[PDB]
Amino acid sequence: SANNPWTGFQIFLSPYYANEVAAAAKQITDPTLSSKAASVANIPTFTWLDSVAKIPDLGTYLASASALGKSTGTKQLVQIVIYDLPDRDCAAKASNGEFSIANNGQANYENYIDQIVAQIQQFPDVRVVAVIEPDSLANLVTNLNVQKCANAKTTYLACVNYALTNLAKVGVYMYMDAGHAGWLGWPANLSPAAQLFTQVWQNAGKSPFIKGLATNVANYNALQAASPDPITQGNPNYDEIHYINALAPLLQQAGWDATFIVDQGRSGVQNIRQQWGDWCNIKGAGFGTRPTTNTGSQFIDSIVWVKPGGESDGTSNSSSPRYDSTCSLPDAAQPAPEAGTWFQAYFQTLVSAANPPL
Repeated sequence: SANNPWTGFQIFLSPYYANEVAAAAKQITDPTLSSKAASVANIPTFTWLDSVAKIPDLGTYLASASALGKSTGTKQLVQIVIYDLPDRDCAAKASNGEFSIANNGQANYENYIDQIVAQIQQFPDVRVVAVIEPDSLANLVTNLNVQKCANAKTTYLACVNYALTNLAKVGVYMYMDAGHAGWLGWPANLSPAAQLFTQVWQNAGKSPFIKGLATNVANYNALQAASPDPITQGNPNYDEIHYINALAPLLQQAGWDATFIVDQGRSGVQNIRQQWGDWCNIKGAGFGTRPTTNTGSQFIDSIVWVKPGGESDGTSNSSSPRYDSTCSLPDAAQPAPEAGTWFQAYFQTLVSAANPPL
């Protein structure tokens, strides 16, 4: 579209990932690989606001970005993920996240949004791009048979609506999570998905700040694959470009000329999964195409790195209360530490297998 949120802005680089990366690179013994690993701290990633405890980090990043822009003659852009729904990840094995529907979850979530808005309101010279709630609305397309998802449906919709409505008031550019080609890109899921996303967009007032959708977040699909990965058999939309090319016109017809961002942070290596739904710490993943607005598609504003490669997707320890058996599958790297915590061996392979090379 005319207004690509990234054009003319410098992306604030996460100091946490830079340090996570910095601490990781000092442990890599081969000096050539260690220096490549260190350079990952210069690659922009999204900051996950996965709990209220992360909100003060958001405030510091906004203030730091504001000062850095003045120091360098640039306009700065901070990239965040809104990821704290009550009864989060309703179709996953085991619960996670600080809020529950049964304990004031929606109200607690709206206070979480209010705290985020109150930070963003203080720093109007910094642009913010937010991915809205990975692993949420897509469950309301295909997983309404999962009782936790059926019981969460009204809460997910109300909470996402509150986030969109209130972040728009402070000018945040938003992309709702929309799964990936192997989730919502199946031709038969496209229209139900479009109908859901359009209803959500309508309920939040069709704000121009609701730019569109984010795909492949925390996943591994190609943006454009020369040959279909065998996991995709049966789905003509075998990569993210096919999915997006199919979904976008349905949104346009509703009056929403939606644009997209696509995670490629762990997409450098294709054909590494037994089944398409295997999502946890997939072994042999490599860093993929670096973030860029040179996307090759009318519909795609940016290739992005949303999930920060090197942070675990979940523990492989079946004794943890947070254990999801997906993280013990044959194509999952093991042993793996708790979600969001650093998985050093996985990071080193992401570096070694990066494609394009680092």
